[PDB]
Amino acid sequence: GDQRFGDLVFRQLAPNVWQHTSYLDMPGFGAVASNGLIVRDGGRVLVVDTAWTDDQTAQILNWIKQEINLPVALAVVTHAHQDKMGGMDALHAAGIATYANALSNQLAPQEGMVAAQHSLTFAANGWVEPATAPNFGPLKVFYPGPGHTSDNITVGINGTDIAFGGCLIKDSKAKSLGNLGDADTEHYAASARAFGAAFPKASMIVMSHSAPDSRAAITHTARMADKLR
Ligand SMILES: COc1cc(C)cc2oc(=O)cc(CP(=O)(O)O)c12
Ligand SMILES: [Zn+2]
Ligand SMILES: [Zn+2]
Repeated sequence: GDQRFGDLVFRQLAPNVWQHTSYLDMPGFGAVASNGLIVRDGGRVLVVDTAWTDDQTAQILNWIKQEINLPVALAVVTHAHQDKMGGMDALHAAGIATYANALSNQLAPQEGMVAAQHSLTFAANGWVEPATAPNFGPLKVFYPGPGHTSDNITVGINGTDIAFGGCLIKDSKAKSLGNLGDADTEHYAASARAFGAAFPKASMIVMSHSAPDSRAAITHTARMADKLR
């Protein structure tokens, strides 16, 4: 299932969909894995999230060149923290168009991130305003409300059973919601449930820090979040 490629790991989840995994030795927390996605849409490739670093993100592009060998049309990043946005410069060096929540781009400088080139905005119900996500193919971008951070966004893959929760969603056996230092404790539970309701047919839930799981990842994350209120 897992393919080791240098210091990174890649796993095919479905036809046209792979999970990328990178690791950073965070002092006091061990070597933390972070997951994103790679999607083939016809003759082009779409990326969800960078790796932790520019060098690791360049390695993602190298793997894409070896295993898919099609241009990367765009990347979308799911919030302004290092595990999701730390490799923005590598995407720009490669000529890839980059997208993030407008709020992520506003927060990026003070968070130590490089902003994406383009800003997504969202309707009151959470769905991306379509003009701000042009040519996204099967990617369906949804802002579920504040949770892990105020700017966290999520992505479904049309034509598959897959939806991606980023750092908002933890697996069905997770012991806690992890670092809540930037989190919205009042709204987390509703935001997790809003993600599940936005993608009701997704039976494979992908997330930043655990392997793909069933929808019990959503119910368990929300149930743990109920206790924050
Ligand atoms: C940004 O990421 C992290 C940073 C640091 C310094 C420690 C961490 O320790 C963990 O065990 C999990 C993460 C990922 P998270 O902040 O939950 O998105 C992590
Ligand atoms: Zn974060
Ligand atoms: Zn994370």
